[PDB]
Amino acid sequence: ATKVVCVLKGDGPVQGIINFEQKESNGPVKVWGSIKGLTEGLHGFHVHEFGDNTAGCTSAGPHFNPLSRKHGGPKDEERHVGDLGNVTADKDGVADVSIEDSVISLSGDHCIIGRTLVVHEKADDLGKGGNEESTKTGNAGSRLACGVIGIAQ
Amino acid sequence: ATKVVCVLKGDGPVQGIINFEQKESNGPVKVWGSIKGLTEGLHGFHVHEFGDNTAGCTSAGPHFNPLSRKHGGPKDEERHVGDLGNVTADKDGVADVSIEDSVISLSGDHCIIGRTLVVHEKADDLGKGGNEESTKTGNAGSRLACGVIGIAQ
Ligand SMILES: O=C(NCc1ccc(Cl)cc1)c1ccccc1[SeH]
Ligand SMILES: O=C(NCc1ccc(Cl)cc1)c1ccccc1[SeH]
Ligand SMILES: [Zn+2]
Ligand SMILES: [Zn+2]
Repeated sequence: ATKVVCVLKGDGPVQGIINFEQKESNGPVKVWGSIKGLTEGLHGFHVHEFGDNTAGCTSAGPHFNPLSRKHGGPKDEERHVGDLGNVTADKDGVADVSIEDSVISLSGDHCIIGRTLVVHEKADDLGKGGNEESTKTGNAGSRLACGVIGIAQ
Repeated sequence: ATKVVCVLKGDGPVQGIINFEQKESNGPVKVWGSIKGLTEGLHGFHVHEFGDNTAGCTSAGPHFNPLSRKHGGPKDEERHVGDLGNVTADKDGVADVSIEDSVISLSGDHCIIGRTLVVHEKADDLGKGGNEESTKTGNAGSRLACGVIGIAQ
């Protein structure tokens, strides 16, 4: 098995740890962990292109998009590889993340190792917002917290 | 080139940005950048095994050691892959890092992408300290700052 981890930090109170695990080599990736300090409700959750935090979360660049597609929800055929949809924060500002995705990978063509995971300000509209922004970023707003995706023990 | 970057943060005032660049695929890696907030003098500078910051720099694990050797200076044949020797901080607590290494790589089996770079409290004795600690950590002391090594533009 391949295990990967990411610690999310940012300028505000948002922080969390997200684990990634992939049992079979080309098979699904379990993404789980906890984020705290979020406003109640949906928050966009994406792998961006660059493991670059030199200028905060901004320098992470756009959603990881090796196949040059438009932005979607994780379940869409038309999506960015990094398009992991939303996470939900409870009334206490805690999101108990648990996702399974078959498009991201921890080995081979769509490896997300050394890239950035970002949790965004607002809901990801999953590309159904009917503006240009929707098909790029899902209108998820600013980057509350991020981290480089690294090899874990 | 293949370009990689790492933002070092920790508990104290130590922080910096380190760039890694590798022009040829099996060729030398240029490591450069700046770290500030250091005490004047030598500081141990290593790639540790895990891109894991879940418990601060501690969770990064030992020096990256895929060939199971004892700790050395970068110039030694007997070294950890992650053994990059020392960086020097000037009277202002700034280290202008500039290193070239042919053992680390940004592509190939023992890639350092998604691992951790750490700058340590004291000098790395390059394994010549005559105790057990010397042949493991070079006696470089605590981890002042670290970051996950991520893909840059
Ligand atoms: O394959 C990679 N590095 C080897 C490795 C992966 C995971 C683990 Cl747990 C240990 C070792 C790698 C490097 C860079 C980008 C994507 C990938 Se996928
Ligand atoms: O090169 C690798 N995997 C894909 C990749 C290439 C280049 C870059 Cl910049 C990022 C990711 C790779 C495979 C195996 C072990 C270590 C490594 Se590093
Ligand atoms: Zn997207
Ligand atoms: Zn070492």
